[PDB]
Amino acid sequence: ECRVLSIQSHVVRGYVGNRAATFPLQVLGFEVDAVNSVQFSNHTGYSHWKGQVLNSDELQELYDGLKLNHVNQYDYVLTGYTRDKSFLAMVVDIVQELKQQNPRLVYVCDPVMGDQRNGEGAMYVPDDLLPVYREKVVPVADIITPNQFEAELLTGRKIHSQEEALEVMDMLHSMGPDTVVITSSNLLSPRGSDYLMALGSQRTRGSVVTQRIRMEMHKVDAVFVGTGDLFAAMLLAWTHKHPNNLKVACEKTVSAMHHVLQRTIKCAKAKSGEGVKPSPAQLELRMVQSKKDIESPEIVVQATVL
Amino acid sequence: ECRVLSIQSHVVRGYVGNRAATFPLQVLGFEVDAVNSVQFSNHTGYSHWKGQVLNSDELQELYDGLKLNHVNQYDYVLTGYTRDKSFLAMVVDIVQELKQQNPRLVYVCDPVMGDQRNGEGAMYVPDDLLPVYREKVVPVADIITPNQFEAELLTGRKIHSQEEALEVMDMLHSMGPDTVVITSSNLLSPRGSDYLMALGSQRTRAPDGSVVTQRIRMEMHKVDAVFVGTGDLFAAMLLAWTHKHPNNLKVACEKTVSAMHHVLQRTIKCAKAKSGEGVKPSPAQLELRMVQSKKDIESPEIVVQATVL
Repeated sequence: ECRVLSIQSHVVRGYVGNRAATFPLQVLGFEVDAVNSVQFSNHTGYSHWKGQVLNSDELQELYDGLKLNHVNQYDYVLTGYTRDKSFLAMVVDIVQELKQQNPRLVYVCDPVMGDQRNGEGAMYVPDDLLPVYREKVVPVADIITPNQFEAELLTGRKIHSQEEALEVMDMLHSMGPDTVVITSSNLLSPRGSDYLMALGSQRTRGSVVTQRIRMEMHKVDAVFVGTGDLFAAMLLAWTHKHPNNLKVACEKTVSAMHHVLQRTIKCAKAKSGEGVKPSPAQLELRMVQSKKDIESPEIVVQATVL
Repeated sequence: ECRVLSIQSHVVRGYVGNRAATFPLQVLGFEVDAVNSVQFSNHTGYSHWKGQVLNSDELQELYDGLKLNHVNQYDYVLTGYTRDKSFLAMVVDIVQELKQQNPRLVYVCDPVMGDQRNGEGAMYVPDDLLPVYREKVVPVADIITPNQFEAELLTGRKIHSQEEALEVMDMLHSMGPDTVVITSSNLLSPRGSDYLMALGSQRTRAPDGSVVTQRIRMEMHKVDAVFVGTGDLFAAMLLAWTHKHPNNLKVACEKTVSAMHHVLQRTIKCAKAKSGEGVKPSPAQLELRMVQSKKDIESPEIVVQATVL
């Protein structure tokens, strides 16, 4: 039995934050405890949204409830989008304390910054969260999934090539996490300009061996919300099943991603009128219908070892 | 695609309310939209619990959000434990508006009253709720799943035998719902004292004005332990199986109750193993083994037969 504490947004309709992470982890066999950092009607890709936010004091009370009952034993912690630095600082305190009674606990973190759509009713992540991610979060995180933009902010460097990316990833390793994945970048894939390139690095174990990989997936003709949340949740699951093989973990995670996205776009175009661009409501991830692909994804991508 | 609006409690750890209802419906293939009426660390069966509650205004804000985006189209609405009358009344306004939008919408309601353990940090359900359930909720509900106590309160009549239970179910049908399932009762089952007896009734009105009523009885062997969230899990699976078997309450209930049996057997086996020999499992150890029961929820092997009355 593996127990995950996931602290992310909750939307009534659709998939983002905890909605995008819970179902996948459950069908894969993980026990998921979900703290909903906010509760909104839907994500920010729609024209309207309403809801309420949970403050750091409220998050503390919920955790204390678990502590008072002596049920605060976790194997994993999972976090993502946050637009509140005080909330984030509270998350760090909770993780450190959890790692105290279980030094084997793995903290998976997606350090979201910028203007990514989300389920917390925000248009942007405050610039002041950067120092908190750099100095408090990353140092205690074991697996991080920054996109290029985020990897550059965290290291103060700019990536202009594949070589600089590996250097940036090494710096991230020195900051703390043994597994780093740059989920997307603007690096032109040598396979074509329509493929999105992803890079992965894993320090295993006197000399620590580093396993580096690169992957490429063809872009999809649409804008989706919650894909970063789904990606991190499935990577958690597969790295747990393949602890020393980042290659297989990523191939399964990226393949699953492909199956869900393809089914989603196909359904969206079928529900929209002819020659009409699908709306955000029509583009919600087809989560429930992709159950089998999530459980056992047909491999459609091959990672090359660098 | 069948879309369900489920308005129930949320707990960080464990299974009760929306936590007990969501996963099962999703694995059965339903699109579940979940409004969390509260958010607590765990259910009220533990010695401690902390959390926040939503008032009726906050429920209205969330629904207005769906309405403003024109995505307030549902096939089902599902509610359970509710501790405040204002919230319950708001739920009724929502159901009525959605039924205007879709006349085929089915409202599944578990009218929890009394002192049932919950995820809403309540010790008891206020009496001021009974009037609302009788006059506002039940009349717009299509499927209701009260226990014996709740059926008696709703109709104002006590049940002393199987026959009276059927009369009470007929009274509930007259109040509104075409499908009524009394989930548990204090009635002595033919099979033996170690069996739990549940009764179901589905009323269908024919074109010529005649009425056909399917009445069934089900007996499940008891499990010696106190579980929480079983009523929520029951209502959610009943919703899925009646959808697949719209005119066959017998098959819908056999599948639902059978799935319950598989989930509870796996749960009690794991609880006893964790507590050790001679020690009674604690509420933390008795949390439903939801995730591990995926296959049994998806296609439960039939272990109980409904007797047609």
